Amino acid sequence: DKATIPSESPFAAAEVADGAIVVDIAKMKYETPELHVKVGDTVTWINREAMPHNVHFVAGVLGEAALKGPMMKKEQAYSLTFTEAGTYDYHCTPHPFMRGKVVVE
Ligand SMILES: [Cu+2]
Repeated sequence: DKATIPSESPFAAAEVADGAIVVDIAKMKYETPELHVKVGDTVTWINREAMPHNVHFVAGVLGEAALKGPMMKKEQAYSLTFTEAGTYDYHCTPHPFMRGKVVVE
């Protein structure tokens, strides 16, 4: 698989690690819709609004199966550690017009 999941459950925004590469979600948008990180980096999305959101990668892009992350409520977070270079598109399952990508280099 090209990503590791540190926590299968969402966790509190206060529990996000110190060296965290944060993407905020607010106003029905991923605030950094094109993020560039390097191999081995953990990206953490934090939902800043009351409407629940997640990140969903379809099958074949991070692994054989789709990775449909858990719904994050307000001030909850979810992390993915990327282990292989490439461009990984994602969207929000209930809100497919919300789209972003992680370019791992
Ligand atoms: Cu959403």
